[PDB]
Amino acid sequence: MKLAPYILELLTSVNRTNGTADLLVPLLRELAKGRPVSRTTLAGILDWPAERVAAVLEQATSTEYDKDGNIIGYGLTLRETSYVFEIDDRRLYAWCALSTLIFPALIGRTARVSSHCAATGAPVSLTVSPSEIQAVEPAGMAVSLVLPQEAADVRQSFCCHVHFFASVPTAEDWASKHQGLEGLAIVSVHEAFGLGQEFNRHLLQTMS
Ligand SMILES: [Br-]
Ligand SMILES: [Hg+2]
Repeated sequence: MKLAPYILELLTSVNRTNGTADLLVPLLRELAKGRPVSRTTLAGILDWPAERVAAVLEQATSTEYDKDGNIIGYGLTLRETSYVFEIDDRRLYAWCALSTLIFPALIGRTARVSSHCAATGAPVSLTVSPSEIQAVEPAGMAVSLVLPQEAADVRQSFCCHVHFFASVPTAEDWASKHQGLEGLAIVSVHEAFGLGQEFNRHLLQTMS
């Protein structure tokens, strides 16, 4: 299918203000270590004042913090979700299906991803590298997409509708009982991975 409007609206969304793109990649690489990330640690990596770092993060309303005020969730998260995302010996989680497909290229590591079909509850898993996916089980795995909304919180308007399914038929059956959700579409995990690749290329083509 035609992916340009998905890529465009997703890109538009992360350019909240200048900073997000350039903050996003180091933050993900820190979260991938499996521990909470301090605002000062980010500042060291970015060479920004911590208050600039906070100014970027305050625009991102779904950012998760722990009891110590450290960052534990931003696309990748230490707080349990349906999308398990393991790097090395650390279990991490992700906000949605497409996240799991995108973030391995950004952090430069292969991830072991596992979830459950949102229609049937069947387990699903794959290995996601910066350049390819492997071990897709079951092989006909599918992904739901919706159109992101620009000024909406990305987690509540996009991530919460973007799931893994055991198969395209299963997913399409499920989709026929959702309506009004703008841009709802079912694709194979391969097409979603390709989507994530175009997204990343565009997003990286515009950092410092
Ligand atoms: Br188009
Ligand atoms: Hg997402």
